[PDB]
Amino acid sequence: GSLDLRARVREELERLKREGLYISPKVLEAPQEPVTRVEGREVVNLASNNYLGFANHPYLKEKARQYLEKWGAGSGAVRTIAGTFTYHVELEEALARFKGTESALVLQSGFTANQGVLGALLKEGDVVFSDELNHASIIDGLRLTKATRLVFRHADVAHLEELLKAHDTDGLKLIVTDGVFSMDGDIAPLDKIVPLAKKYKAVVYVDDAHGSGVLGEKGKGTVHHFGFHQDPDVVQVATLSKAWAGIGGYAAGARELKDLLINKARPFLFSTSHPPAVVGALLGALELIEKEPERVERLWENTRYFKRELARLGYDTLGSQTPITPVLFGEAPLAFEASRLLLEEGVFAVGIGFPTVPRGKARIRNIVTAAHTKEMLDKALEAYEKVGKRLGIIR
Amino acid sequence: GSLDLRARVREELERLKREGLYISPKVLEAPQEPVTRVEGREVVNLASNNYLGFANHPYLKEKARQYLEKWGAGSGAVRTIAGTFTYHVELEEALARFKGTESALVLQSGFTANQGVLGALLKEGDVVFSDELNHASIIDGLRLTKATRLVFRHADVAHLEELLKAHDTDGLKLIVTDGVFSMDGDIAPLDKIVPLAKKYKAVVYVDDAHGSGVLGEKGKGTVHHFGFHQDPDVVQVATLSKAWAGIGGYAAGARELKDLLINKARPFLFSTSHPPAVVGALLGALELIEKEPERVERLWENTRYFKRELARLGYDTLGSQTPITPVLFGEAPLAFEASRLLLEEGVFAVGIGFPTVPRGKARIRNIVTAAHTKEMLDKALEAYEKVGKRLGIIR
Ligand SMILES: *Cc1c(COP(=O)(O)O)cnc(C)c1O
Ligand SMILES: *Cc1c(COP(=O)(O)O)cnc(C)c1O
Ligand code: NA
Repeated sequence: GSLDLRARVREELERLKREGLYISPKVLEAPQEPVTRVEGREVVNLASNNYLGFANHPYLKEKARQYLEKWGAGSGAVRTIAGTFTYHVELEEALARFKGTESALVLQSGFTANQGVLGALLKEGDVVFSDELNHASIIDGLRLTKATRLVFRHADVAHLEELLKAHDTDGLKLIVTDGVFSMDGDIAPLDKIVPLAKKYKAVVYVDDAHGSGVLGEKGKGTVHHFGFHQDPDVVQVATLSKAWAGIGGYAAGARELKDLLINKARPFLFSTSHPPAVVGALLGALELIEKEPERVERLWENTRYFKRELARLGYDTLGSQTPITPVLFGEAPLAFEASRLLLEEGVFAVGIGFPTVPRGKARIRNIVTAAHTKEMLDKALEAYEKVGKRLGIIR
Repeated sequence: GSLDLRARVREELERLKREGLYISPKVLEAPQEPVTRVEGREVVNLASNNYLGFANHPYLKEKARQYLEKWGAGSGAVRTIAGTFTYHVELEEALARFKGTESALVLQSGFTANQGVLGALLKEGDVVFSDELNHASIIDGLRLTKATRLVFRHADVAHLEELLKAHDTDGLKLIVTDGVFSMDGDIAPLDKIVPLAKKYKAVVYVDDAHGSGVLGEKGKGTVHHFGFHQDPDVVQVATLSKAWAGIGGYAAGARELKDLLINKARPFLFSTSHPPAVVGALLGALELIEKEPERVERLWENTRYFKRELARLGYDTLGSQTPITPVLFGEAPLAFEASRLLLEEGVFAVGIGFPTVPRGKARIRNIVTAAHTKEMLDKALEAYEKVGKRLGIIR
């Protein structure tokens, strides 16, 4: 007796509801901005990755307008056939210059960039050392390779060295980590990891989705912040969808790497290139961060202020260091309930559970941005005070 | 003694050059249109997926402009956190209505839509029956599941029935096929596959990247063309990047499938939603095909005109039933030589040979579009005449 479509779907949704993991996302009814509309109310938004306030900045929109009008709505092909236009190259040139790498290649997302670059680089016999809290896109990248996969305890460089001591290969050794961990907000210890990689002849792969536009001067990233951006055995991959407020992912490094990716990255070979309006906006984003580098200063001013007041109220921010400021709730239902209560106070910050974070490590991610005002952050803090007291998790 | 980054890149590029697989994409210098510029020359373009001539259409661009101005450059989040806006819902409503399915969900790409839907649906114990010529994105979707994978010979429903007789499960049986196969331009025999699925209590999964906007009334797709659009045990996945001339993929079907994907599809959970200008253009595309359904008629008129003159000259178009028009050259060298010679005549089309198709089945892939004129197709045909005569494959 084989299952029909509705019966498999129904069983899975029922399983998710019993495990307390089932979700009902909200619809935003105004632009992506530090205050927006949810369910018909003005809310302070701490749920987005809009770090630099670019998502609705008029300068990105004007550059997007220009490219849209001139080139059109769609590329109409994959990059390697008839999908590469002058505007793709212009962006790869500007991005390489910004990153201070020899080359940059843009892929259709951060999610697919991880599949493309890890797929292109890795072969049977290779050994990968993954931080246990690596983003899900990296797990999927690695599962499509025939590399041996090992996991080191989160940011635990003593444990990484033990595995480097114990697991040799004539092939590639790849140490893979988020630059900034999506849901934890802490920074990979590259100052220790990169030297450790040179000691054991390993290459380091940094997924810098939450470091790009955040860490380093003018937000050039985690690798740049630790000063390794010219190291040939360091490979950077990052989304253009967070601080840079568009879509796409990039890979940065030697021109030889770019050429291997153009030839081997499956998402690059088999998926349409990005359209004019998206590339125009990203060109605008790189121009704007050059004109207004004070946006990164402002982001970090708001962060230290907001993170300090949350700690002061008695909340566990998991040793987050970046504008990502998590509040642990443990069980997913408490995370959802806290979120619902915050929304009652006009504060939008979304409870997160398994898949996206571990079982019993459910949390609300708060992401502070350059465009938040003190008034907005104080409204959010006041709501975290009231909701925290009502739930008995603080004073 | 392990390999450094430069050494692995160098070895892979060297391998690709020796095996004749190394590629150097061309850069297009004008918009995606039936005539464009490549390498400083005007060409009749038969290399794009721009089936309805939407990629640079002023109606899609004006709708994109309107959404960009109103909503901005970026969504700034994944759909399940703070990335769903009014405009995503507007598109999923109009798309479901257009397809005549209960539900429609947009994902980051056609490529990732296959990973999301196959991942959400499939579990250990399930049995998948794949057409052997299924697109690469389906392979990657299936490799991330624990389903038992079986391959039936291309379009061979006798062979499918043998495997259906031999392999039962208490779980899901999923028959997976392209709707239109990229390489020979043939249509999945759904009129035989779907009855065969009802006989063995299987669900059918159709990747309709090359059927969406092409087959069915107003290009509602292969499944609609065979009349199975309201069947809950038929699941559609398709790119919005080809006929619809933007980016993204959709999943269309049963109302509860959407909700399972929102909760479980990894590409949906872990990749940023698409921005205003992309969604605005796709809204425009669906409105435009409603106002000008004669564009689908024109697409098919141009196809029959192009195929008729090739048959008359003595070329073999491999039984293609779609605007995808392969011209057999046999040996890969002769297919690449013909392609280069067509470009010399100002005609841009894609040579394909071994690896990508079998030994002795090399061809030039042409895609005819609604926006090609008789003048453009006559230029292409005249070049096929000259090149064919010079190579001694025709009179
Ligand atoms: C957000 C994120 C991605 C995916 O970026 P998209 O462009 O949204 O696919 C990948 N890796 C990490 C660590 C991320 O945080
Ligand atoms: C084009 C295509 C895809 C991928 O669509 P993208 O949106 O370009 O990623 C997937 N499957 C098939 C069969 C295709 O033809
Ligand atoms: Na207070």
